Amino acid sequence: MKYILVTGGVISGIGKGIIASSVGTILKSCGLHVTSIKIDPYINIDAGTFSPYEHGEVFVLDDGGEVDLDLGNYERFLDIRLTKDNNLTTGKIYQYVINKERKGDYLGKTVQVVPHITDAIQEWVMRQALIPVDEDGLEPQVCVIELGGTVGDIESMPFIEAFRQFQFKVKRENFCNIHVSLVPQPSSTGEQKTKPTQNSVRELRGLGLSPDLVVCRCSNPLDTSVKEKISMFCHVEPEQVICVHDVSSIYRVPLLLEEQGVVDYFLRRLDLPKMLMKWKEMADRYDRLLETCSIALVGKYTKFSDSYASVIKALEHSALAINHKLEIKYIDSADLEPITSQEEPVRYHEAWQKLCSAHGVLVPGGFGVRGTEGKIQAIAWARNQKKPFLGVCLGMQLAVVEFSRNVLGWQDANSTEFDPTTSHPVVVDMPEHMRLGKRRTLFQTKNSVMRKLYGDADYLEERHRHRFEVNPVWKKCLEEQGLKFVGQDVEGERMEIVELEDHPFFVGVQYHPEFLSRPIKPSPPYFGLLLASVGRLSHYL
Amino acid sequence: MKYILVTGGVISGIGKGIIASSVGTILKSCGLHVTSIKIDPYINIDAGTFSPYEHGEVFVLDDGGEVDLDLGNYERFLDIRLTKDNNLTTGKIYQYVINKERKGDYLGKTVQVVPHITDAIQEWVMRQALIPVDEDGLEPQVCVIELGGTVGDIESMPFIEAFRQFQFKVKRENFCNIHVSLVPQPSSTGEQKTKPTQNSVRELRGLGLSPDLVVCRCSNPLDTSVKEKISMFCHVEPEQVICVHDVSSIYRVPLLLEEQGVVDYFLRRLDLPKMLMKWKEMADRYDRLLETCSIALVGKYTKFSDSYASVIKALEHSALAINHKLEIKYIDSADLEPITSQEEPVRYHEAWQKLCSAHGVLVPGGFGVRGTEGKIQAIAWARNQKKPFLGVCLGMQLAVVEFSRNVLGWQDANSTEFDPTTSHPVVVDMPEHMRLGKRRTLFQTKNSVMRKLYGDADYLEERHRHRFEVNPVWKKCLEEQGLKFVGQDVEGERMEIVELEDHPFFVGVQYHPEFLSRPIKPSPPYFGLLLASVGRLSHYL
Amino acid sequence: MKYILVTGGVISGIGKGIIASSVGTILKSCGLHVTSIKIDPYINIDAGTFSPYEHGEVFVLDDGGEVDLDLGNYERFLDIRLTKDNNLTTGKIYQYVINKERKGDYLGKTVQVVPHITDAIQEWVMRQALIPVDEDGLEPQVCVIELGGTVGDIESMPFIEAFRQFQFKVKRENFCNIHVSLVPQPSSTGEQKTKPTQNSVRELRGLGLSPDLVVCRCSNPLDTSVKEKISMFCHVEPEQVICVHDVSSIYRVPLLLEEQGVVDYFLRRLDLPKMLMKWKEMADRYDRLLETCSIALVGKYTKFSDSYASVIKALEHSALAINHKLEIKYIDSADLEPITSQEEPVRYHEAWQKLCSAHGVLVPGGFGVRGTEGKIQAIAWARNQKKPFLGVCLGMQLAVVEFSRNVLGWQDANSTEFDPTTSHPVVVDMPEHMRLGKRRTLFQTKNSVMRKLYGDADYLEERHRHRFEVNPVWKKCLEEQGLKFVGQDVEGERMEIVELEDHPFFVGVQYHPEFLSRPIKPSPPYFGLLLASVGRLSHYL
Ligand SMILES: Nc1ccn([C@@H]2O[C@H](COP(=O)(O)OP(=O)(O)OP(=O)(O)O)[C@@H](O)[C@H]2O)c(=O)n1
Ligand SMILES: Nc1ccn([C@@H]2O[C@H](COP(=O)(O)OP(=O)(O)OP(=O)(O)O)[C@@H](O)[C@H]2O)c(=O)n1
Ligand SMILES: Nc1ccn([C@@H]2O[C@H](COP(=O)(O)OP(=O)(O)OP(=O)(O)O)[C@@H](O)[C@H]2O)c(=O)n1
Ligand SMILES: Nc1ccn([C@@H]2O[C@H](COP(=O)(O)OP(=O)(O)OP(=O)(O)O)[C@@H](O)[C@H]2O)c(=O)n1
Ligand SMILES: Nc1ccn([C@@H]2O[C@H](COP(=O)(O)OP(=O)(O)OP(=O)(O)O)[C@@H](O)[C@H]2O)c(=O)n1
Ligand SMILES: Nc1ccn([C@@H]2O[C@H](COP(=O)(O)OP(=O)(O)OP(=O)(O)O)[C@@H](O)[C@H]2O)c(=O)n1
Ligand SMILES: [Mg+2]
Ligand SMILES: [Mg+2]
Ligand SMILES: [Mg+2]
Ligand SMILES: [Mg+2]
Ligand SMILES: [Mg+2]
Ligand SMILES: [Mg+2]
Repeated sequence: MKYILVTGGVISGIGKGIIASSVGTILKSCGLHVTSIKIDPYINIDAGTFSPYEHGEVFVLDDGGEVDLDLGNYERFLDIRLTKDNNLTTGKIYQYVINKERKGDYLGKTVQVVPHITDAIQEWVMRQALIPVDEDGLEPQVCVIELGGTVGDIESMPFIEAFRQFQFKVKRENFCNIHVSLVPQPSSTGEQKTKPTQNSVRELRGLGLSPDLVVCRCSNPLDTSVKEKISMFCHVEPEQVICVHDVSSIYRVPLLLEEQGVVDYFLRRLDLPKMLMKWKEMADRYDRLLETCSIALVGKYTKFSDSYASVIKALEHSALAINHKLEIKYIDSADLEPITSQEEPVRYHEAWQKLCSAHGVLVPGGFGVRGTEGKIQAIAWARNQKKPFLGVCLGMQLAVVEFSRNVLGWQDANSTEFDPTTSHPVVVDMPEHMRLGKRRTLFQTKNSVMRKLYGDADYLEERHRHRFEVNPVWKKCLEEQGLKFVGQDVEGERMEIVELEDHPFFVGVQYHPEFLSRPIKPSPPYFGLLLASVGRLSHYL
Repeated sequence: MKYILVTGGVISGIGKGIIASSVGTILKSCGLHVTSIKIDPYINIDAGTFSPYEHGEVFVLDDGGEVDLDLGNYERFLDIRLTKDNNLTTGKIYQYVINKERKGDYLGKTVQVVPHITDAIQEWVMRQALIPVDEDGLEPQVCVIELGGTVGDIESMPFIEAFRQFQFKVKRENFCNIHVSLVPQPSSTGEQKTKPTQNSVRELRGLGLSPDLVVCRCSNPLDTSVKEKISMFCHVEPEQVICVHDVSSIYRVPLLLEEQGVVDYFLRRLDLPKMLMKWKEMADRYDRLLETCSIALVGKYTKFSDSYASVIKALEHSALAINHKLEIKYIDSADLEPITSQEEPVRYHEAWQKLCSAHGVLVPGGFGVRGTEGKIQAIAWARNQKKPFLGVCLGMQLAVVEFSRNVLGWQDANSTEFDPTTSHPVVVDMPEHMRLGKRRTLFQTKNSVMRKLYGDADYLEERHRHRFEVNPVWKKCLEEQGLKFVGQDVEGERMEIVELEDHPFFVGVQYHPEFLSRPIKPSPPYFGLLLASVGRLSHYL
Repeated sequence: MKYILVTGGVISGIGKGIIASSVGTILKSCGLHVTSIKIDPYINIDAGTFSPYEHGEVFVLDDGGEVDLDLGNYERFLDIRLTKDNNLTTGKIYQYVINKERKGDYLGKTVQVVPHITDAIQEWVMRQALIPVDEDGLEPQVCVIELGGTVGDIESMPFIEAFRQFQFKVKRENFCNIHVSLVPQPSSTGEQKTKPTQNSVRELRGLGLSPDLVVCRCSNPLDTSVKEKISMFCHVEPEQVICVHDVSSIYRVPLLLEEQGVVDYFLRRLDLPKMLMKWKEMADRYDRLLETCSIALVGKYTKFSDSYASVIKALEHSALAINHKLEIKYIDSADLEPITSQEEPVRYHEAWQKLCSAHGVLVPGGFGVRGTEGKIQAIAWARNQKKPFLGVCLGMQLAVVEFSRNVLGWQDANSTEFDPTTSHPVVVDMPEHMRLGKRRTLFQTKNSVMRKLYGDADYLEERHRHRFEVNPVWKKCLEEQGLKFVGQDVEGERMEIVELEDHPFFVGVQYHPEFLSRPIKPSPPYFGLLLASVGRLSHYL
């Protein structure tokens, strides 16, 4: 295999994630089988411990591995299936080496950072690079390693010392290093400054890695004088100082790297053996579209953005296929809840007008009681006014709660997550042993609109993250009315898809459809919500 | 509390362990309750994984914590009882923080090196400093922290960043830093060189700690010009550059630090509130004694020295109380074993002449078959020729094997560690649930010489590390002859001391008497071996 | 041209001068035209300001350039003629660039360290490398640059930044770097330590130079484990870690570098196109010779060694051609002076017995009054007792003072350097405009022994450094007796050689014969002193 390391310079927030994803995209565009690793030197073993209010969302892989945002960013740009240990937190390396120590797999010797922690990193990177990450099942040709933190941070030291040794145990024709740096342009004079990137390359070169390529993050483009001054102090030609100026959308970043010849460099620096034309047309569509559509996102985490990162990406990937300029109407369910009337009716009334003015409504997941009755009111409005609706994870469970509350007329109908004491308890904690990762789902009807949206095959494979399901005893009486349990687990144990037959478009799904969305192709539930929202669904079918 | 950090300069092997122990000794000599921490950034959780052939011996604390050599060095110089977590390996800090992460004791936040690993180090140091390490049961006044590795090693970075922050959360009147450096004197010119200690203090000062004291390791003493040149570049007065030249024994190092005023510095730098006169007389005795005694150490690990470090220290502490200049006659049991006659009888014959010329013989512990029949031949010689004998751990088990083999006449008598298939199996694996750490032992007779050596109290408290004991069924017939089981577990379950009544001095003990030896006072079994070896035991009693 | 840089690691005093001279010698031995530069970042323009009591001697080139010791060391090992600006003090570079600034040769721009001082260094090195330093008059193939100070010293920064840029403006096949490091072996454990050379290569690699070769200075040889540990951290193969252990004489150092394949490395690393057999035989002669000869060196600077460095080298180069193991009997002229009898006659009497027991006597140069009458007493003894004598510079002037004082009977005869007030003033300040550098000398007789020693050609070319000469008015009457002015300036203006015809060997020369001495061939005056001292001169002629 060939390996590319991406390292960070002056600060974090220079965009290593979009550069590593773009390097993966331009290499994928050559017909190479690319793979990726995210190294991120925090102590957490996996993302399942993270608070979604604080860190942003938790991504889910086919394994049921709960992982950081940036592996979803790799799956979206590279079009691949990743594995739980292509995320390489430092806490996993220390736990792995400690377990070998306590078992005596090191034979009574003192176990040490540079001979052993630093060697487990090199073994893990070789091991996780060879696995078949592509849907063809082939062993990959090139691995892109992104290293989190910045050079000279003490958290990065085990990994930079591992890659210092790595570039010799794989020969130099098989290992390459990209350095990303800030190039300031202070408003006091408007001159572009190379001084902090000279220090950053002196530090990386002192730790024993030389940049094969230096990538400069700045607002305006680099001039000729700055590319020559960086070439002098960083020991790279003027042609190997790359510029990443600001652009209208992330889809242009692969195109900057192609037009600056970064692909024509790696196909000689690593002696390696189009998709970007679709990517260029997609980038031009995003810029030129003006006709607009607005979707209500009714969610408790809306005090931060990246708590819904894959959902808003899946909507955006659908909106470009719909050829409409999307607006997210963010709504906090705790404002929409009736109780806001007892503190300030203006915040209640605007949460309602933000919903009522939307072309359609979406209910995303997220555990715990806060704002849950506000989601029941959003669903009740969506069913009563017949504006199009989707619910994912909790959005399905809350749809059967609203239908049982208002259509079956059970005034105390609730899930046993929010209150175990009610009569008619319609949803219950039903362990799989949590239902996590890839699982099969079977269609139990031919009549469903969701069946047509998935391309009319008899089964799905989708990614789950839940423990609560609809009660089999109340399920009997719910299907006597307009609510249809369209899709189920492999011998009918658990409800996976629900649809309302009386309504233009109203559905719930137990899984997360957002993780399987891609820039070239949206996942069917979100594309169905937008097709119904612009009213074109009946023409599309 | 007050804290003193000891940090290492140009190389390891400059003697931080003897400097940190000497700083502890001069502070103990002021009437302060001192305590110590050894930080050692290898990944091993505790010493129980170490091979004794490769790392040297495993030390045992009252807890049954298996720990590194340097906590035994602290117990010997400071005269204290340490706890298993006054050894602070980096693998324990990462396992501690990973366990808090996987439990959710960090509330969904990303867990990170500088905010969290670096803070668990500061919490652990405050927590383990306050515990009552003295036999008076009092909370200590000053903690000496020794940091393993050297400044600028990547393994040291979490700990130097922890102490960078620590010196502010405890105020400056409560934290102090000693730096130990090499001062080369190359034979090409014979001038003393300060250049590598100037770089070492620039690096430590860049990581955010300033030396309060610089200690120079060199062969000859420092001159006035070098103390002034170090004072200029290291920002310490000429009076705070300390010299540690070569000396005849470790007992002089506390005396170098007193005569250079290091105690008169800390009692002002830390605003803190004799034993060294006994230490000075002990150091002069070691130098002036010329009458000599030689002891055979019959042991499988003798291809290295520090595999018996506490045993040879306990013999040396006894030899100064005996007023004789000791010789260790090291013997490999695998050379002494009869089988050497089938490869080269010269190596067999010299192993025998090294034994036969000794004034007494000692059998130390260590698991596995290698050379075990050679120890049976050493014990058989010691019983037959009536030269004085001690066995510790295996040395007791092998003494009852030899006595049952040759006196009871059982030609296949063996332990079930070495062969489970024999008739008359005299020793068996008898779990305590391994018998580890401090335990009580009771005397079952008044007639024993070992009872008189321990000062004629009815019980012992001693440190164990074993799983094999004498069979209760064969024990019955062994005491019909000259072999006496002098001492036992608290209701007679297990045999702890054995003595032979027919012999000038021949004993076995199940515990490790060496860990309770001190420079001022040897532990009784080794003092008994030497008193019998010089023939003075009968006069002493 | 090809360039080799020699850089210093952990301390100064590791022997860069003998390594750079040995690299020059093994390359000279291939038939390459080698040249050398000594860079030495002190502020002095040239050596003429130095006190010979404090810095050691001043060397003289053919130009009359007064230069540091280490260009004499290059002339001796490489067998070449150097030029005044192959010594590259930092004060010359700053004065050169300041003069271009004050003339306006930089066109009104701000003149700066990295664009301009750092570029004048690269221009000076290219300019002084191309000049014909060999006696064949050919342009050299390879330049050895030695850089004084150590890496990370602030004085070295302009030069390490110059060579960082230099390795790209000459292509990599034309520039190469040797790093010299200390490898300590502290007596506390006897293990060899690589840690300070790992830091030194991290620092040099951070300043932007990588070692092509690492040379380790240590007492004992390197083991296999240390060559592998240095190969890991320094990015050079185990075969490019070179060992320079201690040896009996400097003549073995070129042989260490050949047998470790350093010549077989540069002839591939630089793609470049025996003498060492004579060098090996010379090194074996120095070790095996046992028959001994002792020479009195009567000199005011004898409180230090390198104040006579070329004189004692010229004696040693003669002693190996004489096949005798030399002893230097150092004598201070101020002890030998009669006045010592008024403070302590023991120091006077031993200075006399040190002279009287010598096989011959030498009087070296050095301005000012101190001890001058003691030299007159040494010369008076040498003439009266007829032990063989040489005087150089002042030793000629003082010989005519002694001859005029005692043979012409002028009781106040003196030079006007020491007293201008006397009658019969025999030596006077006679400016050439000081007489410095290479000049011609003509023989004025066929009868001289010095003429036979120089190979009986009618003229000499020799190196001068003086301003006082014999008075032409007293010269008339001196040659009426046994004192003969053998050699003179090109039309008889100044006296250059004197000889006494009544004596076994007694001569004065105005020039410094020591600077033209070489290991393979001594200069004639010193070889004449030793041939007369062992009595073999009459057989040799
Ligand atoms: N292919 C990508 C890469 C990044 N992003 C988004 O861009 C933001 C962060 O960009 P990133 O490249 O990861 O830079 P930072 O996170 O700011 O900084 P870092 O280099 O440390 O990752 C996040 O919302 C991330 O989800 C994205 O939408 N698509
Ligand atoms: N001397 C330091 C300082 C910080 N960190 C690491 O820095 C990481 C966070 O990176 P970054 O956000 O770039 O550091 P900040 O201090 O937050 O820098 P900034 O203010 O620019 O955000 C943390 O996980 C922490 O372990 C480190 O290893 N060594
Ligand atoms: N109070 C002490 C301290 C040290 N030693 C012994 O001295 C040797 C090592 O000395 P030490 O001070 O620990 O220096 P090093 O181990 O060589 O190096 P370091 O500073 O890293 O510990 C070991 O045999 C150790 O047991 C001893 O007998 N008594
Ligand atoms: N931070 C420093 C310290 C010293 N020097 C230089 O060091 C040179 C002398 O080198 P060296 O003898 O090796 O330095 P010392 O301080 O004398 O080191 P040592 O004690 O080993 O002799 C001086 O000319 C001085 O300019 C420097 O440039 N920068
Ligand atoms: N070819 C050589 C080289 C050195 N020396 C002598 O060796 C001593 C110093 O050796 P050197 O190699 O120059 O090392 P140092 O001066 O000690 O240190 P440095 O590397 O800084 O020059 C001086 O007396 C010098 O004249 C010599 O006789 N012949
Ligand atoms: N860049 C490095 C190099 C080494 N180490 C640490 O160095 C420790 C051993 O210290 P030391 O013996 O002093 O290092 P050596 O390489 O063995 O140095 P030396 O050759 O002098 O023995 C190891 O545990 C290793 O983790 C480190 O952290 N960072
Ligand atoms: Mg990122
Ligand atoms: Mg500028
Ligand atoms: Mg130690
Ligand atoms: Mg110096
Ligand atoms: Mg030199
Ligand atoms: Mg080591």
